[PDB]
Amino acid sequence: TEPRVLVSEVLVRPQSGQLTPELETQVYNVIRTQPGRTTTRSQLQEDINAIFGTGFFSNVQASPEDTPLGVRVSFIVQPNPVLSKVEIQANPGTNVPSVLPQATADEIFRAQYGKILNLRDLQEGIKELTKRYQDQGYVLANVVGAPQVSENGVVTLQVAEGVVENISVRFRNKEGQDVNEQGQPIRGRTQDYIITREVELKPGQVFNRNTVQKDLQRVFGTGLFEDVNVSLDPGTDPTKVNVVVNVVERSLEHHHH
Repeated sequence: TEPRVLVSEVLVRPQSGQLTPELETQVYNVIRTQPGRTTTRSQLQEDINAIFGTGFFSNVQASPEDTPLGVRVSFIVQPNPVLSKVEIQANPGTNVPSVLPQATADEIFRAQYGKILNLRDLQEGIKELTKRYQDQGYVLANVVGAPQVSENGVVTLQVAEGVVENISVRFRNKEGQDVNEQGQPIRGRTQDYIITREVELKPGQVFNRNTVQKDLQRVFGTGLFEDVNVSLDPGTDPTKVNVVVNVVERSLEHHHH
């Protein structure tokens, strides 16, 4: 149980600078603190979050001051700067450049340029971005952390694109298992090299499922296996991935059909 108090007045102020009439309105749309209604700290916290959630602010505060008619609650808000540009920072810190053209950030975010940074609109664009990656089969591609915002108005998106750390080969049976029905570990009559030399993917490249599927087709093209697929594990470095090429060796019966 926490104290409940009657609200006297509500005001909305800039923390610093001035506050456009439009932002002021944004704040009054989403708050529920109201002259004549009681509030508690919890309800003020809910209003602060509603304010953040509009997307236009970098800090938000509620300062209440006691008066004979009740508390006068001031929401003190700091608007976001205007968006100069959205910068994409690929595969940090690794020498792997973006697998993506540089006109991409600007292609996606520009219609937002020269205006107050709205984290709602930013995220709708990050959504278009991650879709560029996937459309090109970079299926692991992923914005990491939260967007960093400069006084200048420059958003830095970190993107972990799917850098591969290790590739290995694992033999199973048709059933999916890696021990035989007597508990012995399955291993290969085929040397690892016969598989990996058919695979273009290497540690240090960004995982691409179209490229990797072609690799799998090419391993399969050797005639040596019944099944070929790839599976992924998170890396020792968790930004990265480990790739496993899983292979079911061809039975003498399978060669006969």
